[PDB]
Amino acid sequence: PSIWSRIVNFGSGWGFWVSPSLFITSTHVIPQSAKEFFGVPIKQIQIHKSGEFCRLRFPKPIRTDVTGMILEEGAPEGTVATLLIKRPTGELMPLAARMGTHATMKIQGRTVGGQMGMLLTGSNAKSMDLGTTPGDCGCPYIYKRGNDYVVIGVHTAAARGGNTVICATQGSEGEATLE
Amino acid sequence: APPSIWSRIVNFGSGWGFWVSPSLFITSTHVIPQSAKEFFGVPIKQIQIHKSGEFCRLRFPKPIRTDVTGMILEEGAPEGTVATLLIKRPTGELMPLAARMGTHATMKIQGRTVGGQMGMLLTGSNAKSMDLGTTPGDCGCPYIYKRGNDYVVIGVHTAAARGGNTVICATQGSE
Repeated sequence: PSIWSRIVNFGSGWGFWVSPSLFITSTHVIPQSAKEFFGVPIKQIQIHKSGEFCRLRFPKPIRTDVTGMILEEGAPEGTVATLLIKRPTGELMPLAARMGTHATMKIQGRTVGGQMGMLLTGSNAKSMDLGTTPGDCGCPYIYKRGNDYVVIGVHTAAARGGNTVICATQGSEGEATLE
Repeated sequence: APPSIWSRIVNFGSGWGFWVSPSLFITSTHVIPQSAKEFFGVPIKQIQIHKSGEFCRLRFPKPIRTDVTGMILEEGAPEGTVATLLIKRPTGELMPLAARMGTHATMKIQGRTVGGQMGMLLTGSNAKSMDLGTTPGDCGCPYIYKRGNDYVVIGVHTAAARGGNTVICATQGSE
């Protein structure tokens, strides 16, 4: 099956099926108060919210047609990852983005954390087919390792110019404390 | 890309074609049905067929697509322009692929000599990819970009290089 089949509507945004039981999305697109997800009661779902990242594990497999997939935390700096954007009009937009350091961004009255990236379309990211839109939150960032696909996070925010984007990852890594 | 631009893209032979005006139809010479005798119900004798490299222009005697207007056609695009390859798939999906346009050149692809304006896909993946790139049978899809407030077509897809993000856009002229 196609990889785009793993990207489904969820709340006000999108979500990605990493496996028949694992489903990742952005936190600010989840329904604020719901009773069930994909026919499963909320109490029977293992839900982990780490910053803007959100993961859902189900007690029984849901999407039995997809296979397991690698979910790393970010990508090496300089990697040209791909954001897979789905629009409600039916279009599929693979947008390339060079990934940089992890960072926080001041947006609205708050701050949003994740790995920073810059789209390769440059200033042309103001166009609708060359950049992101707030409705694309939850769409996945992936890149190819060998002959396999690796998802590193989901779209959560973009800067005022639209060129710089933020990828929500499983969590930030602090430096160790030895002995 | 409004729904009108997408409606101008139609199936044609081995690939796709683009209605520039109600009477003009551009496509790639690679996807032409060679053993045909009628295009859109019109015999071949009545249609002006002009081939510039892999680019193919068809001028019909009577208007065929009366629902479309006339849009601008450019003999290539300025270097560095970020255009959009509008791919339609038989699954019904729409796939706009961003591509940075470069210089005109000629390559040898699968034993065929193909000339045109070269571009590089900004999709992160190689130009030959089912889920993220182009496939055989995507030829004829147009390259579109917005100059000021006019959507213009610079050419049609005719070839994708193996092992890289390079694509060839057949244009009507070198300038």
